Amino acid sequence: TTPWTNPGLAENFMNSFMQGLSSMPGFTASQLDDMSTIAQSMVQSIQSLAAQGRTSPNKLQALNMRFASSMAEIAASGSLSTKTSSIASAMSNAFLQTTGVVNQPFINEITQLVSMFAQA
Ligand SMILES: [Br-]
Ligand SMILES: [Br-]
Repeated sequence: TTPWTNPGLAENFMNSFMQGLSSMPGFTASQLDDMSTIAQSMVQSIQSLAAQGRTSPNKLQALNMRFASSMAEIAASGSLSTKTSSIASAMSNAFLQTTGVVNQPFINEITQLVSMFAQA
């Protein structure tokens, strides 16, 4: 479904995503640090919603939009496409490490949203 549905998977997935991304092209070392902050913010938002018994698919979706727009600010600052494709690759690898099943629609949606927010 979405790695955000379970607060524990959310954190494991995000950690693997950031671990993977650190070896990929497109981002400077300082941009990777900014991505990490964005990634922590997202995990924390998911976890806080869940802890308070306030989560819902629609709140999780809006957080995903905020997450992509935040990434896009960095991705838009190698090129946008090198960064976007690296995000997709690190996410794919993170799925394999965590769920063992790649959620390609999620990956594609993220790349789509990051590209969309960037061109604004
Ligand atoms: Br890794
Ligand atoms: Br409870």
